[PDB]
Amino acid sequence: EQTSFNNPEPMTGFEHTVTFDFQGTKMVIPYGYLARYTQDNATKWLSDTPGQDAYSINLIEISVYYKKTDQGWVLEPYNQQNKAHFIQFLRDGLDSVDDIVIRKDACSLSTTMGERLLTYGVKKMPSAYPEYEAYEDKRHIPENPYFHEFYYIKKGENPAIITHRNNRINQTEEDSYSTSVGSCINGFTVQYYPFIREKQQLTQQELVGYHQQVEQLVQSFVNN
Ligand code: NA
Repeated sequence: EQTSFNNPEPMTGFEHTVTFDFQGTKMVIPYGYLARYTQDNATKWLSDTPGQDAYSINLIEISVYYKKTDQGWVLEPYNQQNKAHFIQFLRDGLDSVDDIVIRKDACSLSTTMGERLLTYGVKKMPSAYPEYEAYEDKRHIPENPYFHEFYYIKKGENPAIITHRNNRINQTEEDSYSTSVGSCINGFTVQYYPFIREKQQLTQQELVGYHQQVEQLVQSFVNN
């Protein structure tokens, strides 16, 4: 197989697509979601290669810019309005651009994760979305009064586990929350650390909202 970077810098991110193949299963991705697959300060972008039906891969790593709006947070491909955020990201990773890793594998999220959490002393709490079970870990650590973690677990056809935790361990430090998401969407595994520049505690609505956008996005790639 041969790689090509024949596409221009995007204006919207939707002007071209690239076709990928996971052992026969195709995914067609608007090229603005592929900022890591570029050359020369994001002036040459990955393109379908003549004579090759698809890029045969084991994983795809898309990159999305996340942005606050009046209607929530939204995810964007590279475009002329947000490009400076991607340029910073490509230099040192230090901007509001998240990576989402897509593979094609059988789901291995536990259908009994919540039961396990209960056995560990993590407690169930009310959920804003009935299809998610919510849990809060407030277990006591004498040396770490800041220990605090949340889980939001979805089952169904496309299960997901969202973990949101305070990374602060001392008193001079500030609160610094981070998030992990593991999920299975339409036969794919989709794993990511969203909101990478946010240190503030995020609500269930912010976290589930992001994941709903990711589910729609990944599904749009196999609608083609
Ligand atoms: Na690659």
